[PDB]
Amino acid sequence: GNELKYIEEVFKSNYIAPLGEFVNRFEQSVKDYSKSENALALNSATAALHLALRVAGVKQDDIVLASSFTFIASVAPICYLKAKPVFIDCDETYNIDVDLLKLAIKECEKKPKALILTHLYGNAAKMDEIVEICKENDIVLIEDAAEALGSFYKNKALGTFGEFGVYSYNGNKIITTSGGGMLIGKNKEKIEKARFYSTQARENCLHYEHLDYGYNYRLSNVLGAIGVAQMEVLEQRVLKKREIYEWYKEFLGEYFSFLDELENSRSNRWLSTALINFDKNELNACQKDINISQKNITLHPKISKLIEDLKNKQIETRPLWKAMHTQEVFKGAKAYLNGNSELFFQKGICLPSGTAMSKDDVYEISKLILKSIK
Amino acid sequence: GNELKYIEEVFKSGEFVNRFEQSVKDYSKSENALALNSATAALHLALRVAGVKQDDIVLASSFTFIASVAPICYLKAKPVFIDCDETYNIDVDLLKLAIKECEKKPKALILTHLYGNAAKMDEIVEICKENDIVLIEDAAEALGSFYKNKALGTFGEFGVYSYNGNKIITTSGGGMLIGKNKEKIEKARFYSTQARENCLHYEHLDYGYNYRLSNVLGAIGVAQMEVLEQRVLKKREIYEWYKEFLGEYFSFLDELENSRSNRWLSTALINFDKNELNACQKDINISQKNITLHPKISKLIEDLKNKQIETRPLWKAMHTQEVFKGAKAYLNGNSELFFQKGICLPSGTAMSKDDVYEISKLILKSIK
Repeated sequence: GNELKYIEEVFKSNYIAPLGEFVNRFEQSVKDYSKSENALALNSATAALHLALRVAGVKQDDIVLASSFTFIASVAPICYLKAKPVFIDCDETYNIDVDLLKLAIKECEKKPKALILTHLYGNAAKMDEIVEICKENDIVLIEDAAEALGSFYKNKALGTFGEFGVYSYNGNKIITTSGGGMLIGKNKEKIEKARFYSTQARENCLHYEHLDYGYNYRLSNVLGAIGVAQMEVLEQRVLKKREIYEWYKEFLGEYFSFLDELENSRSNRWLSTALINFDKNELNACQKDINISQKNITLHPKISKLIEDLKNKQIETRPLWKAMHTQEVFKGAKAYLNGNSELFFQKGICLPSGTAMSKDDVYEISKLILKSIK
Repeated sequence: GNELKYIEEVFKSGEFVNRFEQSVKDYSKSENALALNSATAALHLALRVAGVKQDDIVLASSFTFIASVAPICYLKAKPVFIDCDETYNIDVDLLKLAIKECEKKPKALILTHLYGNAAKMDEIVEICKENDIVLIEDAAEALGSFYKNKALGTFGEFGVYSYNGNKIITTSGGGMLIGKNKEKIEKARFYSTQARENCLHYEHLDYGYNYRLSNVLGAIGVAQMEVLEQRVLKKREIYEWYKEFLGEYFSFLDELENSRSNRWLSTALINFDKNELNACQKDINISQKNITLHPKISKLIEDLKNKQIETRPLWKAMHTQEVFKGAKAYLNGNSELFFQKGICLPSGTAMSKDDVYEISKLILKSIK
């Protein structure tokens, strides 16, 4: 990667070059790749979502639809604005279920202002249906594509379907090497309003004049440099991720279920995932609405053992996301369940997916996993 | 400058984020440090861990940068701005008056140490203690500044440091939250990473943010801390050179006795005398206010710009900003006076005595 090279350039030419050179190049690279006409490099994907919600007009007490089977970072922005989240279970793609979504919009006494749709693990959600549903209901679509950069739906890049899209670049570890998020959107004015907010809402004056208040969300040039370096190898990395996914499927497909991506869609498989002792006939066990209360979810015996054994072999595997509708933080919020995300947590396993891995690495891991489940 | 060296190490493989926090603790003597994305984020978390809730009152410096007070808005708390004294910081009497007149007890005070200058800490610390007001020091521009040999930022329950100026887009980024209570600081740390419970899976009792600094920027922060003292000393030299060459027509207000301003940015006042201080005492319901720069200041800025030399007006007080329309502010007329007669001068540490002299020459020619 050109990370070091680019960072050296930042330091060396800082004294003479145009402002935010690499931030500008980072945004352009994302536009070229996604085909979005607007891009804003920010501190994180959470910050991108926060600005999207705000420029979309979300206010305290407004209703915002969201995926239950996701990472809290995708929905916390709803709390920042003191809006109310309504969670929806997922389907066979790991994303928001069409049926449950329609049911929720219908039974909502107050019409939701927007929907934050997560493309979990890089998988595309059923976009044609969801896009239409949001259009027919005057709901702003905000795509949480934090882990879906490189994923496509019918030759269209995830993130370009809604009014706003958000990409992330450095995984979910508590501390990472780099950081940053990119907010993209259809409306130039709205994206530029967000740009305005990302730098403390300064009016164009000789001194500091403020008609509104903003934030400190603008990405730095050093991280923008890393972003350009990462975008340069994105495609190659996505192909490698899918190679890794296909190898796992090849070595474990007998005992684990690897749910297919939508036809005419290309999941970036940013993280390989699989389900043990699973059958599609287990999906949609129920269809009920609830008021959230905390609940633990018991891991399938083979999964907890799998995680433990591979751990003693120095291989890191993890359970899938724990649905928001089971989290204490969202106690009292409305949620629609079909039982799918809890089943996925129960039988799911998240596998090592670093692109530096060779087929042998993926093979040794697969052998250890097979040895553990039998 | 170890930036590249450290960054290179980062790539060859949060080591540096931890080191960055340690370096701040070693420098400031604080027992707790938390590396974040920005100073604004640091202030945000300080206010939250402090217990500030919607509609609570938070006292704050009027003569400051909005980044310092936006956090109050984030929590939907109500700001009460206070004018400054001769240090550029919150005036002691206006602070007491504001406290005496508050409908209810303010939860906290965000005290800015403007341009690195120390505020009257013995008095303010006492005032906050006696009134049970959480003191949060906005030392964004004051890292390296001291009050009676004690580092600014370590007097309040919470302190905040920034590292890369306010250019709309900077090379690096970062902020540091320090504090006296380990538990409060660790709660902030908990919040800075999406409020994750320490479990294999993701469990949440509360919601948090993505405010944690990256390892790359942490490495840069370490490099910056290692040369901070050398920088401060140079900033102070530069300040003295300006006073030496411009002292005749510009006033360079002294730092508090026994204190040490890091003079991160050299500022001066034209045609000014201590006698015009505290000229307009009153409190208002904030309304946007346009303040015309002193003729010579606006001209000075224009002339230097023609010479490719950047200078800027001083901060425009919050009590004159439209965004805070309606909010209360206790004034004495100082921050507005400083705005009309003030100038922020080039303060790069790479500047030699000759460079400052030449810049001073152009200035003297501008004001003739």
